[PDB]
Amino acid sequence: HMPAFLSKLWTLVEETHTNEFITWSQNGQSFLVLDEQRFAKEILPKYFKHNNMASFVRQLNMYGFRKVVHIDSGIVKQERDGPVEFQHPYFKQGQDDLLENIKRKV
Amino acid sequence: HMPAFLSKLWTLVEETHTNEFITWSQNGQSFLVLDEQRFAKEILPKYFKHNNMASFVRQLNMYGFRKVVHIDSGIVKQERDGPVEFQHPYFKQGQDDLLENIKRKV
DNA sequence: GGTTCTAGAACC
DNA sequence: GGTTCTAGAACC
Repeated sequence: HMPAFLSKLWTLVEETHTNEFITWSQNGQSFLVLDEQRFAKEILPKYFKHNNMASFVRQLNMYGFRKVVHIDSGIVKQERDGPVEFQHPYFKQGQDDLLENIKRKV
Repeated sequence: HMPAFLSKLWTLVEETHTNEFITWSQNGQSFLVLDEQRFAKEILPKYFKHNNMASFVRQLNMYGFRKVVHIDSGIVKQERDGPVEFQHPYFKQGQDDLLENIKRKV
């Protein structure tokens, strides 16, 4: 049976009504958390038994997800935090059959 | 010369105008972050070159601070996150002479 | 030294 | 398995 974390993550990303906060990236190769602070306080506790981004991120890394790092190539944008993007080779828009390949690290 | 992190942490805690966000606990044995989300976005970047609670906490642990853990002894308070308290034996209200005993772990 | 990303371990 | 707290390592 699919781990709850992955089922819930898929649901979160795929669901349109959460797309202000968490959504597929534009080519469906990763997912975005667009408003980390409101995602954590308003969305996480509806799905998990916490409201901590750090605990969500710990689960992402536990299941092999990696952060897509965004650098400041140019002007420093202090006004805007760089959304927050995570990727797994087997977490892909339109490819729910691949989810079974994702494994918890221990 | 005192590490910038410790100088800035002392300043943050001691300064009255930041006390909505970060302040001594009531017996001066620890410090409190009362509004983690606004502390991180409004206060951290005035002092450090980031606005991430996780990066602040990493520095706390790097210098030997530990979280004072708060358990739900009774009713679950989902509406209210449990402020956030950190302690170091040598970080103490009215005892700035002790700060020199705090050491970075590597 | 400071910041970021990820993971080990304890606790649940 | 999930959540929390802390630390190793890479990058700056």
